[PDB]
Amino acid sequence: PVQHVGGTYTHIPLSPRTLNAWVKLVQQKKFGAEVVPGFQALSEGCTPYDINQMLNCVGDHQAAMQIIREIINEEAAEWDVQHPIPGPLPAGQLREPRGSDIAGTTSTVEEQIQWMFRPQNPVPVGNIYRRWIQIGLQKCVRMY
Amino acid sequence: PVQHVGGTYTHIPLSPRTLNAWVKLVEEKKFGAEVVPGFQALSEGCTPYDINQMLNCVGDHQAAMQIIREIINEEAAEWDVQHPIPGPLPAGQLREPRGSDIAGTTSTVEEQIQWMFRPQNPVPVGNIYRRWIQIGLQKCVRMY
Repeated sequence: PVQHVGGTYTHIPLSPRTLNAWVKLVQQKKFGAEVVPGFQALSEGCTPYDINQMLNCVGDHQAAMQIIREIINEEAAEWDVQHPIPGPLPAGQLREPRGSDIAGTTSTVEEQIQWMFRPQNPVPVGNIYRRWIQIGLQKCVRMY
Repeated sequence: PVQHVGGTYTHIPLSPRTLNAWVKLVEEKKFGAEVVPGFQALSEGCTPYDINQMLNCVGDHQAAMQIIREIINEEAAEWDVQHPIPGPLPAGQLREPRGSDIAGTTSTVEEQIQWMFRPQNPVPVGNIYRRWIQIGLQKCVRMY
């Protein structure tokens, strides 16, 4: 998640108990329907980096992880079609997020927070990524 | 929770993150099944005092709270039947916990910690209470 202290936005990790509640859903509910609402709830306010921490326990269940990854790739690819880069990037300027930046594969949590909380035209990359994961989890539920 | 720093166990509250995650979990579907494993993880290592904070954070769900209260009262009464007293308790000495002590009604957090961590027959009052709350939450899930 993101804290706002000295007028600055910075990362704060999911508490161990919060992450452990997710981990316990994932291990206990074998990708039954409530993984969906559980993810929604527990991913509230998350950055992509945080979501990627939540997906660490999902990597223990490759069947599910494969399903989810395929959906992430699809959604990232469509994002990029819908957001063509006009370029080139001005010196020193943070790029607009690509699909892989939203997924947190190519971005730092500091970049993520900048997109989320910058003063002009923020991009809610955590919430966009959470939608992608929800699509994937819904598919896991219908395929397990 | 409880911390142990140089020979003294003391209370540390659940983080605001953790408590807010619990709230989100409860309200995603309004006591969807996900609350049961989630509560287990979120309340790990808690005192009754901490569990009561969790409950007060969802106290606007009065229907659920009444269902949980009835179960607490049942379990507390059966705990008291199962533990007739008998002492002797010296004037310098913490009583053995009763049902209302386990529930955090008639006990302070310092008393709870004393029972949980004393070396002479500790009583895991937090875990006992957690068991009661689980029964109540399972009932909430079915009755909502």
